[PDB]
Amino acid sequence: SVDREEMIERFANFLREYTDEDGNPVYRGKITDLLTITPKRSVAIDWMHLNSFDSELAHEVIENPEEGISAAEDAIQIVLREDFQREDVGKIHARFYNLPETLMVKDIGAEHINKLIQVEGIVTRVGEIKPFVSVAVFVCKDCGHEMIVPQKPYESLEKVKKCEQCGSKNIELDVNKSSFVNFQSFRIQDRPETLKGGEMPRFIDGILLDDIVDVALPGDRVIVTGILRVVLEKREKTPIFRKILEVNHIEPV
Amino acid sequence: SVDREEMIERFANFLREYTDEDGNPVYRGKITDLLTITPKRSVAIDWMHLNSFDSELAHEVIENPEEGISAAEDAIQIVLREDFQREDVGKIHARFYNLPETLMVKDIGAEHINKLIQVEGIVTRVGEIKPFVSVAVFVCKDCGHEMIVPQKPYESLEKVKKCEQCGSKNIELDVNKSSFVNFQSFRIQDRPETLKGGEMPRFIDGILLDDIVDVALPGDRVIVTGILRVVLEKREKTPIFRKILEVNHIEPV
Amino acid sequence: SVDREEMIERFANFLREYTDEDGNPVYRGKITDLLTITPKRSVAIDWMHLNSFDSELAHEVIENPEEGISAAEDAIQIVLREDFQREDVGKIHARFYNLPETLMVKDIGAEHINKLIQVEGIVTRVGEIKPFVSVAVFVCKDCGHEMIVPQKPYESLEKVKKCEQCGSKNIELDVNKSSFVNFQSFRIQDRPETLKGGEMPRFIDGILLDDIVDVALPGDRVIVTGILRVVLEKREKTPIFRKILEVNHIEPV
Amino acid sequence: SVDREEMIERFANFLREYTDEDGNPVYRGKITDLLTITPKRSVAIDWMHLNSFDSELAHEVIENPEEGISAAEDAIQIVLREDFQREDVGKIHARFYNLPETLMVKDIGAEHINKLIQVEGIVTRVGEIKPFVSVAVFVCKDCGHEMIVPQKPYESLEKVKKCEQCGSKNIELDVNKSSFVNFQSFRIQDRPETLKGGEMPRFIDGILLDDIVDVALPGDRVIVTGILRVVLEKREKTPIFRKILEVNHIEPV
Amino acid sequence: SVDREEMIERFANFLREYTDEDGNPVYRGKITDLLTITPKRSVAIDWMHLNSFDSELAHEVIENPEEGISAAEDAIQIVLREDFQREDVGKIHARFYNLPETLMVKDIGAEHINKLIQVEGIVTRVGEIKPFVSVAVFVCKDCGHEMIVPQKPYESLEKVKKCEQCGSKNIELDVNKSSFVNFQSFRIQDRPETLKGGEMPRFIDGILLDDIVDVALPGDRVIVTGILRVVLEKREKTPIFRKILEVNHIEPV
Ligand SMILES: [Zn+2]
Ligand SMILES: [Zn+2]
Ligand SMILES: [Zn+2]
Ligand SMILES: [Zn+2]
Ligand SMILES: [Zn+2]
Repeated sequence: SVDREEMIERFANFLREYTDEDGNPVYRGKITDLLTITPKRSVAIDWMHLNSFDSELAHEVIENPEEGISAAEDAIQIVLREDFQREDVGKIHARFYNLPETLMVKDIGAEHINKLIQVEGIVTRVGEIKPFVSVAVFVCKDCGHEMIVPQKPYESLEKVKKCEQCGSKNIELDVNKSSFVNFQSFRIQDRPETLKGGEMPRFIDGILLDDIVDVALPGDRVIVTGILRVVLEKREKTPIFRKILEVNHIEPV
Repeated sequence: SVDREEMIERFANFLREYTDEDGNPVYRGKITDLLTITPKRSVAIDWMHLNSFDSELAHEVIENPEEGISAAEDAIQIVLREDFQREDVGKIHARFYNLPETLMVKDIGAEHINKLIQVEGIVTRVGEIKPFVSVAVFVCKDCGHEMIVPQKPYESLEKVKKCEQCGSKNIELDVNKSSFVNFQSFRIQDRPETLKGGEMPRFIDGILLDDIVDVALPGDRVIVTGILRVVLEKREKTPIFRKILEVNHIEPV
Repeated sequence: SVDREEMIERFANFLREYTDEDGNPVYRGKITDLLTITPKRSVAIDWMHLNSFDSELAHEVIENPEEGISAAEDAIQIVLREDFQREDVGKIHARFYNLPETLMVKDIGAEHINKLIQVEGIVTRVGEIKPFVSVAVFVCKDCGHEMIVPQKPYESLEKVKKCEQCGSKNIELDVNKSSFVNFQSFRIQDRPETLKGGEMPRFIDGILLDDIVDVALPGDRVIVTGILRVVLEKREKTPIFRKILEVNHIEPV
Repeated sequence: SVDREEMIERFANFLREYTDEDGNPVYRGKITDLLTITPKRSVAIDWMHLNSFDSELAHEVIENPEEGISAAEDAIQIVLREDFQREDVGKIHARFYNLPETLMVKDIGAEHINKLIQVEGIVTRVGEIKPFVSVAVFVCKDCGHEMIVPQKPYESLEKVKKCEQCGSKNIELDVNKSSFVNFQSFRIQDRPETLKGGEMPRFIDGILLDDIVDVALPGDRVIVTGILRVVLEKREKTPIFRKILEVNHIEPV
Repeated sequence: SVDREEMIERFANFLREYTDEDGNPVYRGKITDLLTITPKRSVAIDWMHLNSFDSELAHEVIENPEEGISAAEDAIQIVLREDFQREDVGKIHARFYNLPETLMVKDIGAEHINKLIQVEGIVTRVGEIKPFVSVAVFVCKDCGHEMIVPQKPYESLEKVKKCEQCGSKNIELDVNKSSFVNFQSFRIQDRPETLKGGEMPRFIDGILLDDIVDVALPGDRVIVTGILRVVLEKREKTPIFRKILEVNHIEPV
């Protein structure tokens, strides 16, 4: 595998050195598109491009998307700061597309836990759009000490109940110091044309965050990239799990 | 940003010094209307007036409406006491209207948390009108010590369970010493004319307090100003949030 | 305002000294009607009579009906004992009618909390009639010590869980030593003739006790006097309140 | 008796207005002696002077020496600040001498508790001189909150075990922020010349603080003024008390 | 006063720049004597030298010897590392002598708490020499987490009872990782030649650490520099204190 530290350097290098057939540093381009007036907040990375430049790393984003995606986003921040003189910029998403293999919803199982997968299907439902606290900041009213707690949309809220410093239970979530982003759930299932006779379509529920919410409507057929996550059944007293697709990239077909 | 202390002085100054084209101190006028026989209990402030007099402050009421609104209300109280000889008067609301940008319900997301926004839409529902304890006063039956606890309508009731002074758990809410105001909930959603084809209208729930309750009926189309607030989902074990619009100003169209 | 002690003396004086145009001490009359064979257990007091004799006191029954009503009832008990030689008589209600202003159900809001109001409306529902423990007496089985706890019909049951004297948790409500009275709930709403076009009638729930239960049927149109009371929403974790009208006087129209 | 507030004004007035036979404001003199190069830190007040100027107050210093002494010291501070322009000066002791009645050690009993008495006797013992924390300042290491706790030399150390603010038990006495003064114990007993035949001399233990420590040696015969204080026997489970003389003034004879 | 950071720079500068009449950087010399074969582990600093170079700082070592002494020792470590290429060297003591005023034991009182004083007297007793843990290192046997706790010889042992990290009570003092130094107690009292007639000599107990233990025998007459420290009486329930002299420098006369 590839150490975190090293994974960043290699991403930063891919970002600033990969070129298409005509020689253009395509990802410098995309990074530049973050600075324009109506700017994007993601950099869509074509997996085949990454694989053609550094295949070891390209396979590690599939085996370890959590660390791989995050290293890419740190690289983006570096290139911005160092090549564009831009520290002020916010969170920028590294969104991978065009993976080597495409699953159908019915093919998704336990083998895929915490790996980056690509699914083709049709959107059955979309939820309403709600704020999600991606970074909760809890403040102690007794001593003013702040405790930062990052969150995951598929997991439950990680609270804190004692000030790290003073030990009192007079802690509350501080909304203004906390960081929120838009959240939207959706269901995707197999396309009816790929089903055989009276075979029953399987589905999977997904999560969209930030700039990729509200990109799809029921009926839309899409190709998505995401991390398959698991959470215990609502009982939480069974070793069976519910599966959720944390979306990394999504496009219509 | 603008310090609290300073924010008041500048509001008081705007209130007593801003004049229209003919020279009339319009807001002295409005403040005067609080003293008449059937008096108003708000002062509607035209944001464009404020911006034309003190734009820095006008932008701070949008970025920090909680402190900005409250500073304006303190200013109103000053001008009353100092220019009209009136301390006896109660709570007077500073209600801002005519903000620079107007959202549709569907445009409201996490970017708007705790900021003053302006929404145009059509009222789907209105709740029944109920008392809300804006200032709870809990009294200790064992030593007579009183503890004041201000409240927010969108948050849950902040109780107290131990006398600050004697430490006993013989504390109850004292209704007569507490301060109540009328409360009314309502739902607003996108106007059907702004929807495209078979697009689905999104909605947002809101809270009306005091003198602006019962100003709207289902079917009414309105322009409202308010603070977008968030509260955790009813589970309270998810980092997803429900959004509520605490209304500052409302008018029919 | 008017001190309790003093409020009684002034009520007793009004009761025994107020006379109509022909000179008859009308309230001596009414008090006399308590001693007859099929006796009344209330004394209906005409507010305009009280106001014409002692307006300061007449306004204090509206601002402080809880203490005002109770002082009147103590006055009744005095006049009985002193002018009729009657200590044996029970609880006798002071029931005020004919207040200066009449509200419609829709006019009732937070301004009216714990004040005596007069409402005109039409009875939508009446509940079944049930015993209410107006004075709970809890007895300790370990030492025989008795603890008296008065109750309110709109509030929850104030239990006691430790003998004041011995400290044991072997306390139960003693039914025979406790005092019960009949209870009946009812709903009143605006009369359809006062509504405008397709306007929606608002309602308010009420409580009848003792001799005024079973005085009304659904469909009856009535004028009632009562104290507007508030109790927290069933959740009890919101600062919103449910309103209940504790009836002091009721008559058909 | 004489209210605290008023007691100060009257002391300040005595200090600045009392004059001897030749007209000299003797106590302005003494106050001046606090500003010289080797300055005193007490002002010895002749009780007969005080009595001749304001006898009511002179009797209150005997009945209520704790409040009387302290009011005098506040007066001294006023006169300094207002007549000499001196706020910088420290604690200055008001030390009364020449009381109307002089007891022998054997005459001291329970009648004298918390009253200013004057005793003549001979010093049997003197203890070693030690620091006494007259004002303990405890600091919370978890939130930096400081709690001031004044002390008495005859009582035990009043600790604090929970931060007032954060509630943690991480509180310690801060030596540098606390205020210390020298302390010395001594025993005084009846002079052998006043004893009759083979009568046994009684004794009483005393406390000297600050500038009056080390003023006496065993064998010295002295006249002292002090407050008689009581503390429970070392067992602390008997209602019998040990008596200690908190010295206010001391002189050799 | 003088900030810590700044206090170091000024000490380092004094150490490397102060010169005697002939121009020799005397303290470079002394620092050099730390590197020789039988090396010293203190640098004796002549207070008059320091005062003649930087009097502000020289007075701060007397008012704040704890921080002043420590800043000097950090300066020594800097000059060693930077001018001699020596990081490997251990703890080196900054020991001040020749202060402006010399007390007799009997002059030492509460005014001197936590200040550097100089006393002349005769050694009455010397204790046996024992190890003192100047830096206690407690190790958690459950997770291997180490907690460093510096100690003071006059205070009691600051234990730790819960692993900072894992929270278990399976913590013990680790002798090898902890730092020990030799400790010796001694009593010093007034010299009989300075006593008057039959006056009684007072004494004070002291602590010697590390390289200055075993420097004195009973009967030796000495001049010592030290910090006067206080600790509560053994009862620990009285606000009286025992005084101990933490020795910084000692020499025979
Ligand atoms: Zn804290
Ligand atoms: Zn209390
Ligand atoms: Zn009992
Ligand atoms: Zn604290
Ligand atoms: Zn551990």
